[PDB]
Amino acid sequence: GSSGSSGAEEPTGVFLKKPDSVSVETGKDAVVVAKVNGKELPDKPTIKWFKGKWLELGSKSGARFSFKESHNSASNVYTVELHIGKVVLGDRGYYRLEVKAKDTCDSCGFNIDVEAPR
Repeated sequence: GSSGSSGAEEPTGVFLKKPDSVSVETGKDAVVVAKVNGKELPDKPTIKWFKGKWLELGSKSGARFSFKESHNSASNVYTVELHIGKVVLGDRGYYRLEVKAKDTCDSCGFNIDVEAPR
C-alpha cells in the first residue's frame, strides 16, 4: 500500500524517547516506552521509576511492576520500558523518571490513566 513521510532535526536532548502518557483500563496491563542516549552521557545513566510522591517502585524482582532495559552495542541507546499489571484507579495519576550521570542530569515526566468499567 501507500504511506506518508516525516522529517526533522534530531532532538537536542539526552532522552531520545519520552514516555508518552498511556491511557489504560482498570484490570489491564500498562506499558511505557522510553530511550536514553548513552553517547551524550559521560557514564552509565541511572534509571529509576517513581510514583507521584517520593514513593519507590520495583521493590522486589517478582511483582506486577516489571522493568525491561536493553543496551545496544552499535546504537549505544538504553531502551527502558515500565510494565504494570492489574492496574487500578489508585495507580492512575502521574509519574517521574529520574536519570543522572557522571555530570549530565535529566528527568522526564509522564502521566497514566486508568479508565473504570461502565
